Amino acid sequence: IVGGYTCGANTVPYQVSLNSGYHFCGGSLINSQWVVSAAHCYKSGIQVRLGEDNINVVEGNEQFISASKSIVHPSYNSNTLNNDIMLIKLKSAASLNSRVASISLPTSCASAGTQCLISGWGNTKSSGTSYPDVLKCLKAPILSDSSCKSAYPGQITSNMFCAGYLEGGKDSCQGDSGGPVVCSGKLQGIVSWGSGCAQKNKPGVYTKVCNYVSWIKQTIASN
Ligand SMILES: N=C(N)c1ccc(/C=N/OCC(=O)O)cc1
Ligand SMILES: [Ca+2]
Repeated sequence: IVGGYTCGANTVPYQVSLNSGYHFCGGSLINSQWVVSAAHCYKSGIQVRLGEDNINVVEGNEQFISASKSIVHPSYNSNTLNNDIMLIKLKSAASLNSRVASISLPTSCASAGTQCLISGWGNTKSSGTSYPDVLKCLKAPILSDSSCKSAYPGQITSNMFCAGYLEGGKDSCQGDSGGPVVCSGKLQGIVSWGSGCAQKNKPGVYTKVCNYVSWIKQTIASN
């Protein structure tokens, strides 16, 4: 997260870190057994880490649970990033508390102009590289679909939305991938892609979760 703020320990209790020997993506806990992340975060041997603040220090509230299965969206296209969403099932249910909690799926899509909360342990520099220890957060508005398409001509599908600041300076970044965009208390987006981070006229592009609720519900009902 570039140009954001320190969230505060366990104030984003649905935020997870995906670990394969090292943190590589974020994710969102949607119930005691399932995490929503980006399909471009897929790999084998994922361990899901819940209740994290400092990802490099065991502070006492963590739950580390191995993934038993990963399900990439059947129409995920890794070239265009269309349908950039995947479900990860935990091999055992998380214990839900104040520091580890699920986030609701939306019943309707979010509105242009709505301020959402984007979070992660990704790069904090728009140029250069610096990774934070503690979870970072950013308040950013959903952009109009026409400004989104204008920013990325030929690349924005109905399964994507832009959020952020056209002036630059504030954005999600590498390492935030797969993490939550929460608007009005619902998981509305997943950190997906962008041209660099916090660049002028290049806002963040996010998977439009409201399009996938049926698939999510069907998939979790059968796996
Ligand atoms: N909002 C952005 N500008 C943005 C969003 C997501 C990414 C993700 N890159 O994937 C590689 C990785 O995470 O290691 C980059 C930039
Ligand atoms: Ca920790």
